[PDB]
Amino acid sequence: SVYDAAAQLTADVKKDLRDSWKVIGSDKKGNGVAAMTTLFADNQETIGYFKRLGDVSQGMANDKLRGHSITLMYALQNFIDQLDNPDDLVCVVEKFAVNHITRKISAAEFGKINGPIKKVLASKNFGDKYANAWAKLVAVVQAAL
Amino acid sequence: SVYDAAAQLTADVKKDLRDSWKVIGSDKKGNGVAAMTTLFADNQETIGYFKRLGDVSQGMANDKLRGHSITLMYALQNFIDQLDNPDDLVCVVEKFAVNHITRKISAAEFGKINGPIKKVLASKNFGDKYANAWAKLVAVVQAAL
Ligand code: HEM
Ligand code: HEM
Repeated sequence: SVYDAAAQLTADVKKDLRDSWKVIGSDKKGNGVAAMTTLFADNQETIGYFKRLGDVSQGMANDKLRGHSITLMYALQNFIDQLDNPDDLVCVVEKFAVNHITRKISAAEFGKINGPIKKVLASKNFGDKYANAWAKLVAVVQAAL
Repeated sequence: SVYDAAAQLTADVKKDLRDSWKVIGSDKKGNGVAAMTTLFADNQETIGYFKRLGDVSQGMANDKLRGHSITLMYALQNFIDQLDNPDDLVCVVEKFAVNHITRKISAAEFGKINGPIKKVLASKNFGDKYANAWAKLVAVVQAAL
């Protein structure tokens, strides 16, 4: 359950999420687009869910993809800001899940974002310990789908 | 259209938006809920769009309403952060409008949020000058609906 998954965010996990976000979240447009382009490159099967975005290979030059990418980063910002209060983190995660559930995005499908995040982190010199921390946060969302 | 509305965001308007957000955005949960409960109190008919939230009379204590309220504030955070680049502001505003268009929320209906925002600003001692600035930001979104 989402309530049990949120309890998995231990002290050190929260600290690593914050320290890495301080860097990653500093360039929401660049890192957001990088995450999406990587998702579409490593998992082409997901492109179907984003038909409204148009030609996703244009990257930064595609206004719709750019708008979506920047916006995606503010959801992560939201999650990070709620780490201090589990009750708030949970209500924000379930709120976030509503539209993804409507789109029939499964926990397994959502988990495909882990790869892209790990690569963005690595490009900023954040290794496996950080990727694992982020996978735990993604797991809270997966529990709500 | 959205670009033209964005043109009404002059240097002084952006300055007042940023200065007031520095305060309003510092308590997203508190001010987000205040805005929503004020919307429901002054325009009860808008509750028709929020059946999923349940008993909105519970206010802050309602987890779904609290989740939505906090999340609403990150959309404004996004807008404020993109003020210095019209190209990014416009793509984020058009991205934001998509789900609201699907919900059949007209520009006139969306405009009902102006009163609640004006009241939230006044609670922090930000007068008409600031309320007018925010109405102009809301107008940019209205142009996309
Ligand atoms: C870290 C992971 C992710 C974050 C933070 C995220 C964030 C968001 C946000 C904030 C929105 C806009 C609000 C909404 O409509 O719900 C959105 C839209 C969307 N998301 Fe997610 N998302 C993530 C991963 C995914 C994945 C893995 C998929 C599909 C495999 C997905 C598919 C969608 C779709 C199709 C839209 C609508 C795109 C459009 O037409 O503009 N998301 N997401
Ligand atoms: C400055 C004003 C507003 C902001 C920043 C805002 C922000 C948001 C955000 C970020 C979401 C979540 C993503 C999505 O599903 O689109 C959302 C959802 C929603 N918004 Fe807006 N919104 C605003 C005003 C309004 C107004 C005035 C209405 C209707 C009178 C409205 C009705 C909705 C509804 C029904 C949802 C889904 C609620 C749920 O079931 O969780 N919004 N809005």
